Amino acid sequence: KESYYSIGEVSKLANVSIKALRYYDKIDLFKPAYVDPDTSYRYYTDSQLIHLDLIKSLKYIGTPLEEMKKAQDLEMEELFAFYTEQERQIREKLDFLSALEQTISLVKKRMKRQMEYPALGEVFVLDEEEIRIIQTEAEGLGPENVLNASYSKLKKFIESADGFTNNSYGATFSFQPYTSIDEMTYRHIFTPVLTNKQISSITPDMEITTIPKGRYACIAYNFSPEHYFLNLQKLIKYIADRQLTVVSDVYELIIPIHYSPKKQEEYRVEMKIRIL
Amino acid sequence: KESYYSIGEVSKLANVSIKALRYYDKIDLFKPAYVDPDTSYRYYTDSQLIHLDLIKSLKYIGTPLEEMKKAQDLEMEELFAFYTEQERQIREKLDFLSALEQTISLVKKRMKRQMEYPALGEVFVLDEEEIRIIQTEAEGLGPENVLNASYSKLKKFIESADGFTNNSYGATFSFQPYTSIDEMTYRHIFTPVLTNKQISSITPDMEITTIPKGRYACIAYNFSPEHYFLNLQKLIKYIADRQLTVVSDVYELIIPIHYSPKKQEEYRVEMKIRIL
DNA sequence: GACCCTCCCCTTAGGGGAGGGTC
DNA sequence: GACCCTCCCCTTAGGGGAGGGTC
Ligand SMILES: Cc1cc(N)c2ccccc2n1
Ligand SMILES: Cc1cc(N)c2ccccc2n1
Repeated sequence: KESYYSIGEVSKLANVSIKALRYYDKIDLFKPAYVDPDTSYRYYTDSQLIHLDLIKSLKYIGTPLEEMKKAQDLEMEELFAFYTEQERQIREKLDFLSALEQTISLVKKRMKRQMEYPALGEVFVLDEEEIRIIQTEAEGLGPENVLNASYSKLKKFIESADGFTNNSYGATFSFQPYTSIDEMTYRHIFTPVLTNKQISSITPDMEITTIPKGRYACIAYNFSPEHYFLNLQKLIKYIADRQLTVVSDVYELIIPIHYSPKKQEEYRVEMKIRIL
Repeated sequence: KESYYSIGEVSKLANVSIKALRYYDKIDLFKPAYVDPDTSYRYYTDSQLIHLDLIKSLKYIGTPLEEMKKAQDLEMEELFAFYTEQERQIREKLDFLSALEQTISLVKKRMKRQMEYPALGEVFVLDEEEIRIIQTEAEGLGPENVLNASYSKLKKFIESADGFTNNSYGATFSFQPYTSIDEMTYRHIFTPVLTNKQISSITPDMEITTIPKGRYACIAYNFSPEHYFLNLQKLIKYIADRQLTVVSDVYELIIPIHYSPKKQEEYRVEMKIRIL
């Protein structure tokens, strides 16, 4: 009243950066009442300070500045609706996070399983919770020529639903007394889901289906072309010896141990199978 | 296996932009296995595709890329903890929104009151819910020289707690048969709070206190220097006529109607007072 | 001494464009 | 024809810096 405010003065009492203000001047969001054409100084009336209440608030909810310009104009009738807009926008940014917390929280649950694990190369027998998965016909792939490009479509579907990618790759094959590895080929190959959001439009060549709750003879180890077969052998034997009775395929699960493109690639296999 | 992937090829099956990949090459986050020194083409092995699982996932939770570099290196023991990091980070980005939804939702509740309001210039008598506020000693300000710079400290406190600014300015003064306006000066001046988050460190010269639930003779109108006094008059009269009995100060509340720096400034006053 | 000014280079994570050179 | 390349200008909302000119 009866004098102007310098930008310092405004900044201080309005709690807003000098550089901030200058920018708002620049974009024609908030201009000083008067610019000294001699010194180019910016001066501000007490009246206009009120405009900042909005600019501040709108900022704190993080609406864009170009958006604020369209905002300040409209009067209350509409300003309400606008807020109601933000309100919904929030509730969704909020539904999105609430998803993540769950996803991460489960993804974690699954790494712990990997780490805290009885012992390698031996055949543990244990009780497992069910695991939801997306499957597909193997169309004659084997461990010899399987290839993670082979997973692309499943991945496209998972990532659209989970936003995470599967951090394990699976296949299944019939339990036989296999005498070689070239003897074996996969039946239907698969990857775990984490989310219950619909797969947007599932084609009839994926299959949503599960690895069921039940008793599993399973062996787990780090990968090497050689050990792969030999550990499988341990398994076949373990059953035959104990005269156990299988009721599924063998489920095989490849998991990376690090994603560093610098250390030499290292994978952890798990091969499970259901028995009574 | 036994051939490379072109960037197109990778992009398609990994569902990631060609431009995206090129960038990851540029930052040394994800390099092609091999660059043709003749054509500068980028070629990729099937092996390395696995690195994208992380890069993709990490992206979807929106960790920075420079941060991803530090991530891929560490092995599971730590990768867990890292996630546990994100987990907490989310829960807070989430506590922040959950605040907003509430804040906006109440801020809205209060605009509706403004709009849906019985009638202007007349004296309505009504029942009011309590309103929490921050007060301060008026130190001799009147409607004549009051000035919204006068509000700066309260605002600094509110904005630190609510993140919104008060979109109304208040004062109180003693109920007298005032014969002029120069006769009047404010007692303790104030602004509404919306949040229950502590004011970080409140100085002993603010006061958290309320406008209490109770019966209010109140009049509301658009502002003009002139009407201000005259509407107040209506009020004093209304009481005196009905022989009512006041139990508070008059509470006065200035609210902007638009924040457009283009339309001429327009404010809505409300003056309330408590009676039995 | 304290305050304000106008350039000017920078920070994410790429998208959209030329304009060649190869599939 | 289809695919890939390397510059190059751009998008938020300013912060941090010169290097003058005024308080
Ligand atoms: C990515 C991947 C997935 C498999 N299931 C696999 C099996 C045997 C050997 C190499 C393999 N690679
Ligand atoms: C910002 C503001 C706040 C008030 N309470 C007020 C009172 C009378 C006249 C002008 C005023 N301006």
